[PDB]
Amino acid sequence: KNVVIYADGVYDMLHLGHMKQLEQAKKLFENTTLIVGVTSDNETKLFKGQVVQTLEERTETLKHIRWVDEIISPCPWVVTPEFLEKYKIDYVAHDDIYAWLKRAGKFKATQRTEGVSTTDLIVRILKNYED
Amino acid sequence: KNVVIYADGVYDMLHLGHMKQLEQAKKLFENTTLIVGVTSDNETKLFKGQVVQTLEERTETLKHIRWVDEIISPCPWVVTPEFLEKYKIDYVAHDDIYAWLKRAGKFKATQRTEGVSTTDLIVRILKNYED
Repeated sequence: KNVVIYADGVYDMLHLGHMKQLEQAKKLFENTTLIVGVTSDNETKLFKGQVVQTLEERTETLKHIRWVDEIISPCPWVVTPEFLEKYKIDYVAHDDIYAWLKRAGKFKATQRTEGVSTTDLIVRILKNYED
Repeated sequence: KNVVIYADGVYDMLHLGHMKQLEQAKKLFENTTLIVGVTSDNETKLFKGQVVQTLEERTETLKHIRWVDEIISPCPWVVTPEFLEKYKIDYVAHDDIYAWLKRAGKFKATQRTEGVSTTDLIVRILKNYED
C-alpha cells in the first residue's frame, strides 16, 4: 500500500515554504515514501543562473527534515521515464515539459506555500535600524 | 526503555547548528522521546535582549525537524524540579544554575556544532558583489 513520491528541487537556503511543500508531498497518500532529489551545483548555476549553498549543505539540511525519507543527491535535472522505473516512483510532486507525467497519471501538484525566507528575516531586522 | 529528553532554547532563525544539536539530544539513548521547549517572546527579549522570529514561527519551524517528538511552546525560562516531574523528564540536554541537574544525574551535554547561519549566507552572497 506504499506509494513512492518523488520531488526534486534546488532547496537553496531551505525555509518554511520548502518544509510545508515537502510535508504536502509526503501526505499525498496515507502510506508514502518521499524521495527528494537535490539538483547539482553546476546544473543549478547553468539553468537557474546562481546557487548559494553547495550540494552538500543543501543535502545535509534536507536530511534533518521530518518528511524526507530518502535523498537522491545529486539528482538529474530532467525526470525521464527510465528514472521513474529505476527508482519505482509512482508520482512526481510539483508546484509543458511535464505533460507526459500528467498523461500517465503520475503528476501531483502541491499548492503554493509562503514562508519566512532569509530575505524576510534580513528585511525584518533592518526595519529596526532604518526606514 | 524509553528515555524522555528535554532541550530548551530560543531557536531563532534555526539552522544546521541547531538541527545537529537536536539530533545529538535525540540520540543520547537508543529509545528516546525528545521534548523541545521554545522560550516566549517577552522573556527572550528581556533576558537575551532581542528576538527575530515570533514564538509561532520558531515553533512552526521546529515542528518540521525530524528529531523533535514533542514541543512545549512557550516553555518556562528556568527549569524546575516540578517541571521535570510534571512532564516525566529523565534528562535535560544542554551545551552554576544547572548544578542541581548534574547533582541529580539529569544533565546531558551536547557537544558544539557549527552551521551555515543566515549571517554566513548573507556574507557569502555579498562577497560576490564587493570585497
